[PDB]
Amino acid sequence: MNPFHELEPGPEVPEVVYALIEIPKGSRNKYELDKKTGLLKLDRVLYSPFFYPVDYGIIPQTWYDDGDPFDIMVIMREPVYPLTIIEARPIGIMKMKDWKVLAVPVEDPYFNDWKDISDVPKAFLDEIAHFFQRYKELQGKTTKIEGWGNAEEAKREILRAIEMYKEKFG
Amino acid sequence: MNPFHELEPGPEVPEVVYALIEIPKGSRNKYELDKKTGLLKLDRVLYSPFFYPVDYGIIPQTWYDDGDPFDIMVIMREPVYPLTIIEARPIGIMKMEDDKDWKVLAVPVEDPYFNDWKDISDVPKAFLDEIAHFFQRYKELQGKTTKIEGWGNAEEAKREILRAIEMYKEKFG
Amino acid sequence: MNPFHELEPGPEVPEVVYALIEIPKGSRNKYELDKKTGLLKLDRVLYSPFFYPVDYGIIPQTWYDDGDPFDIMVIMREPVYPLTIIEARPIGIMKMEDSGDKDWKVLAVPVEDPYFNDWKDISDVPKAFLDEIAHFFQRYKELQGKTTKIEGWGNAEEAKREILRAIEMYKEKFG
Amino acid sequence: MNPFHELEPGPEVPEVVYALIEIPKGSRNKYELDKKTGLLKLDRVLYSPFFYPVDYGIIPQTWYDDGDPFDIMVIMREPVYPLTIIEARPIGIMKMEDSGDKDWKVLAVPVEDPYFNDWKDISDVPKAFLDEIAHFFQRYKELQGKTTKIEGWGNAEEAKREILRAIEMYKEKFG
Amino acid sequence: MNPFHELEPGPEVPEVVYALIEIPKGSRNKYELDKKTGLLKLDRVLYSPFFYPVDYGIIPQTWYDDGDPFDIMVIMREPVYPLTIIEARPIGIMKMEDKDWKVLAVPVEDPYFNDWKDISDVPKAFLDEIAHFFQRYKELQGKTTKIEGWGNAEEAKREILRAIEMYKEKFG
Amino acid sequence: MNPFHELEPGPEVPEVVYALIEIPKGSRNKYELDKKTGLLKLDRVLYSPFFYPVDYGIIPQTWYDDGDPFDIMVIMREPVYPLTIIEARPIGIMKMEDSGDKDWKVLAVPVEDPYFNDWKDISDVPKAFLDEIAHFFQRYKELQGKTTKIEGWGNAEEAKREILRAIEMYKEKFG
Ligand SMILES: [N+]
Repeated sequence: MNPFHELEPGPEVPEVVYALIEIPKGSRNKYELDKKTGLLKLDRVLYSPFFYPVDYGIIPQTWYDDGDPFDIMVIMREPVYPLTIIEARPIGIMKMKDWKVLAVPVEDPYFNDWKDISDVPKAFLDEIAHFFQRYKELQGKTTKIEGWGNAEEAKREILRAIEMYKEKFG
Repeated sequence: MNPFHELEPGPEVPEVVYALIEIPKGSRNKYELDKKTGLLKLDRVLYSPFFYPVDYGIIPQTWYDDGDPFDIMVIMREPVYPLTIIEARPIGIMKMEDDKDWKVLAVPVEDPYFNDWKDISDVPKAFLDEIAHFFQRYKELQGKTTKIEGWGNAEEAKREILRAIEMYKEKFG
Repeated sequence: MNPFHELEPGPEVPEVVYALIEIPKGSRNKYELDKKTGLLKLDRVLYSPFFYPVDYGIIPQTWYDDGDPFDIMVIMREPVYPLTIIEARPIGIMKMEDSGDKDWKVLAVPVEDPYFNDWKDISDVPKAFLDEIAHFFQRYKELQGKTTKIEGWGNAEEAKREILRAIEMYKEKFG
Repeated sequence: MNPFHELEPGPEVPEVVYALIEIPKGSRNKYELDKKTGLLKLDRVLYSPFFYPVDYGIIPQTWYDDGDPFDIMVIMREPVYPLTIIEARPIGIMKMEDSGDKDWKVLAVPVEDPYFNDWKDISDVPKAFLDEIAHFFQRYKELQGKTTKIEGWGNAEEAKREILRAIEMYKEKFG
Repeated sequence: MNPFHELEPGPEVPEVVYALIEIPKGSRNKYELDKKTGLLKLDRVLYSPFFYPVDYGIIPQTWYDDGDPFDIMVIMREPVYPLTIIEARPIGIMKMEDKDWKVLAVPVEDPYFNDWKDISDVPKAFLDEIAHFFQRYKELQGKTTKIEGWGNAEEAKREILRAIEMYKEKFG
Repeated sequence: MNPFHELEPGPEVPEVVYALIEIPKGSRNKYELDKKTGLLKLDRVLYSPFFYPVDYGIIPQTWYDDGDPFDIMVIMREPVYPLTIIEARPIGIMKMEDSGDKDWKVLAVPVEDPYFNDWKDISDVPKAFLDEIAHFFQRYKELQGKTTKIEGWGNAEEAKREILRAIEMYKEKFG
């Protein structure tokens, strides 16, 4: 089974979710999942020499307004491998509806005091937004980053996404 | 299920195939699949300080004249992880013979760096030489010897892929 | 199926076992398997700047005193990826109790790296290397308030007996 | 001695120049040389998660129209270490003007990597790779508020002429 | 000339100092400088599988109580290469014993750290990890080190100025 | 000053020598020193996908064959950076010819990595590792049409004898 379907959204939803990582921090290769099997698949090589600034993936058993799993960005000191599960605490949301959750690992004590969007250095939020603003520029795509929402908003959206998945897939 | 059996050979065969990568470029560890489970498995550590010059794996649902999956070499700038699927355009074929053990050479469809690589003449000669030399010498300390009987072009590679897709059906179908 | 349950303990047990690697040498991230799915999972980031000194994982279809799969440490020159199977020759065993639980761990070498062809017993390992591995286990959870006791190292015969015992514990637990 | 002053511009200028590399391909840290000593120095950490797409450095004993050493970008498969000299064949030139000054940069390949033996002019480079390099320079300082315009790429002949100009400009300035 | 002797202590001491890095974050090899030449030298391979948690080096033209240059620890996201100079803002000081204290600093030119100005800006677990590294990394060599705690940015800056003065006394 | 000329051969020659490392284990880029400045320089990219199996460099103030520095190979677990000095204990010597000239190379271990404390002679090295090093030298220039011949390995006593000869020749010939 594709792990997107097999894994639960999290152990204490929405305060703690599972993040199924597709793309380790530092990658220029953009990975996704094969729909039928759930094997890792190369979506594309980014057209610019940019790298993912976060460990990037999806929350299992979620679906969202834009017709795809709900994306999640986990701040990790040492990247994980693709297809690794991280227990993640949502701390905010990037408003790109194609919004993406920002989260920290529960089990890295470095981040113990990161509980809301105000705990993240502004330069780091700017770097993440800039990456999503420009990484597909050479593919003729544009995106506006509207801004960042707080942890409460992120959690509300996670609950919506958990419900949408149950509705679409049963 | 073992992904070698579960995945299709490609989305537009033989122009575009799936390469199931087993070994990232730069690895001295030689990985294969466990037959029953499809888990990555260490076949061996190469006996010499050589590394794979390409991302290396197999085309799903293929079987080749030599009684193994058909091997494919994908030229990647940044290596992928083992068990990653790459949509790949065949551009040629290495005529390795230990005895028909030929291997497809391909480029990723979705790396625009390679957009104009469509045939064997598009590859730098020194790079074809480096790949051939690797396969010529990497098992020398294991007492194996192999001959590289040249490179074939994209048309030849594509024909061989279709033959291997049919071989698999004959064997497992 | 979780590969811990699906994969046999090894091709020629206990002389050659399968090591199902969870943590590559050089990682500070400590990985484990999700019970239901067998996906790789982050257990924790180590609280100190230590890295795993060996490729670390479990022997499939084993269980041990501490209520977990039997752990195995494979000495690899180039680390493997998580969820890679290595055919491993046991050469010794680290006798360690964690919070009062027997939590011994097999030490092994890859059968198919000729560098290790003459490593067959615990006496073939450099003393400083055994010391470094023991020290890692002695101190890696110190900042989590744990204290671990390292008893010493057993030989290849002792390791192999424990592997067979653990294969049997698994059958009792899950059979 | 600062190697930027001590080394010659090249062994056969402008056909073959020395590239003194400051920044390996793959770095997000932007390095420069300390003026007095010639040690490597961190200029900045790029404000965006971008990495240098080329091995990046300077041609010794050059000075360019923007009042700096003339920059050179060497296409390398495996990155070198900072302060490594590469014998480099110029193949083209990136026409950049940033913050309002003419800050063009040579594009070159290593003479001694046979992979690049048939790269001799700008037409030999994949278009997407030229695009990626230009986009990096167009956007890597966006979060610092810096204006940039990439006018396009010149050919090997143009690059070589500019190198000779820069060699002479250094003489004209430093003696 | 050995860069320890050749470089100045910093461009705006003690607010901004130069850190001459010897050991990148992530190294298990412990490097130092050859005294005569200033070439990087392997001091030892750490006896345990620990890696440096910070980019580690010295402040040029300093000397300290224990008869050595004043050590500095710089928090980088991406490690630098040995013999790289970093312009560094001191934010605190690890107290370790003769006094063998070590400055904790952040790079001026990484905006990630713009709001790191004092020891209270550092995650507690990160301070704990650095202290634990120094407490235990020589344990297999028979050494013990008590970590006495962490001082603040003001304390760190005073010690930097004291060390610049001690160098002048030692070397002229 | 070029460190090859400035540094001494070692602190207790020939029992402990200095190895000035040019090429870290794992490199496919072959580095050398610029004669005039002593800066690291790319000699070539190896024509085959092979990497140096050891940390490779030279013993300072030695004169071998045609007046070249004596080469030394240091076995390191974690590679060092180019231009790093390692205190090294010679344990053997690789006897080989390159383009028809004797071009023997010392094999050594780091004094200050306790992993290697009991490595003191050529018999202490796994046979497969000696074979891997020899094979690298046998084949790494094959695509350059270069002819190398590998003769075998000498022991620590022989290695030390050859180091001292090269130290003495430098005393006679340099300058
Ligand atoms: N094979």
